[PDB]
Parts: sequence; C-alpha cells; structure tokens
Amino acid sequence: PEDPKWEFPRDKLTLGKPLGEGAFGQVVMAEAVGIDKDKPKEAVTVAVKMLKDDATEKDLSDLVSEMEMMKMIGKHKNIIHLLGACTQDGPLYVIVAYASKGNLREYLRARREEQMTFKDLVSCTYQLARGMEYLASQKCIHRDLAARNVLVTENNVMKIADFGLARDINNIDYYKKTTNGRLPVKWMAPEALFDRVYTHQSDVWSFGVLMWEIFTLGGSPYPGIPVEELFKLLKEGHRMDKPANCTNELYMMMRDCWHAVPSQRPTFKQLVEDLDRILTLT
Ligand SMILES: Nc1ncnc2c1ncn2[C@@H]1O[C@H](COP(=O)(O)OP(=O)(O)CP(=O)(O)O)[C@@H](O)[C@H]1O
Ligand SMILES: [Mg+2]
Repeated sequence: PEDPKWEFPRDKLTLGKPLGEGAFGQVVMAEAVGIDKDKPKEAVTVAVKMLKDDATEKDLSDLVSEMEMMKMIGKHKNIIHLLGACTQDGPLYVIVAYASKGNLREYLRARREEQMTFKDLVSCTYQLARGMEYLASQKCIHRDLAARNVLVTENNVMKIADFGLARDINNIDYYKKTTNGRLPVKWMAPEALFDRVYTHQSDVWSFGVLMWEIFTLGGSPYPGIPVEELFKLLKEGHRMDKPANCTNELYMMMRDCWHAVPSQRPTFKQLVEDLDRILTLT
C-alpha cells in the first residue's frame, strides 16, 4: 500500500546512531538527501522510527496507524512533523523531524546543562498549549500527553510527539468498550478512567498534569502514590499539590484543567489566551 506523496527512496536514506527505544519500536538518527522540498539538494538530519528484532504483530500495526495519523495532522510549530516514509520493499521507516535536545522530561531534569528561569517554564507551557489548540482544531485527541512525549529542538522549540495512541474525533464523545485500556493512568481524566470517554477536555486534564511535570522540572505526578491507589483517590476528589516555585495563578490553571466536570474545564483556546497575558508580563 504505497502513498506516493509520502514515499521516500531508501537509497537517499543513511541511518546513523540510535536515539532511543521502548516496547513499540526504536528511533535512529539518519541523513535524508533532498527530503526537504524547499531545499531539494541539501541532506537533512532526520529521525527514523522503526520496528525492533523482537517486534510483534501489533508493533507493526501500531507503527502503521501512527504513520497514518501524522499524515492527517499537518505541520505546526509545536508538533513533531512527518517528513516521509519507506513502506515499499523493506522495513517500514517513519521519517520525522529531528530534535537534538531529547524529550521534555530529561530536558528539564538536565537543568535543575543550561538553567531554567520562570520565563522559560511559562514559555514551555504556552507552546504546548498552542500545539494542542491546532491539534484539537484538526479534530484529534492525543490520549498520551506527557512530558516524555514532548520533544525539544536545537532552538528550544517544544514539539508534541508520540501519536501511536492518537485518534480522530468528531462532535460527540469518543467511546469504545475495551478488555483493558492502554493509557497511562496518572495522566488520564476521570471520565477516561471510569467511563472510557475521551474528548478534547480529557486532553486538557492531561495538559494540567503536563503543567505539573513542567514546573516540577520533571517530577513524577502524584508523588508517593502508586497507580493502584490513584483510582480511589480520584473518585474522592484528590488533586496534586502546588509545586515549589509556581505562581498561584498557574496552579489555579492546573486546578481548572483538573475539574471533575469535563465541560467545566478550560479549552485549549482559552489556555493560549491566558498564557499569552502571563508571558508578556515577564
Ligand atoms: N525526533 C526525535 N529526536 C530525538 N529523539 C527522539 C525523537 N523521537 C523520539 N525520540 C526518542 O526516542 C525514544 C523512544 O522513542 P518513543 O518516544 O517513540 O518510544 P516510547 O516513549 O513511545 C516507548 P516508552 O514510553 O515505554 O519508553 C524516546 O526517548 C524519544 O525521546
Ligand atoms: Mg514517548
């Protein structure tokens, strides 16, 4: 099944050193000659997501589904961008934009290299609120928004990544009946955890937990509480505490995203407006 507008010649692709791995594939650095149509002569440094030697049938299928999802999203400043793919005659290669600073979690943990200021943190939250606004506008739910799924480029631009669990949503709620779920519990909304319902407001909840990760410089959500005990505490109204240096205006923002009623939570459009005002006065 070839899509000519995304197919990239294998000869033009030279693989390099590894960049990371999980239990769904691996990512290697690579050189791609003429993949950028704006400069069709220069070789572009890219990242290639591919299967592993111990890959499964679902691993291949998930990588194919993540490829099709990224085709629909399009380019944005705060979203990792699909550049091409190698599907015909050989292993599936998913070629995406390269980010040299890693993922946001290890990025912030390595600044407790550089050093993070209050403006830097607010700048991070603003860009991630803009990437989700365009993502929500494109009729998409990420379902796996976390600090580890955000990439940082050489010029410190936040890139939303990991669309393996992303789905398209229309005007009503997304809903399926599952033998068991696959979303990280500590970032899930109560309706996603209990009712198996996911909307753009469920991504707002994850954004709140994402805010907590950012202002803790890479801490783990609900510190000291196992995944097993989080179930009962969410039903009873437990929320995370305010970080050490985090303005109350930004903690009320987190508590807004963490509202029980999904429709009562802010929209990503409103988060961009509020963060814009907070950022300009710094
Ligand atoms: N464009 C890119 N540039 C540099 N590193 C990248 C990258 N894209 C992904 N990576 C890194 O490759 C590593 C593994 O990739 P990926 O994030 O897709 O696996 P994963 O996180 O879904 C499995 P797990 O969560 O169990 O570790 C990650 O640490 C990620 O930061
Ligand atoms: Mg990840």
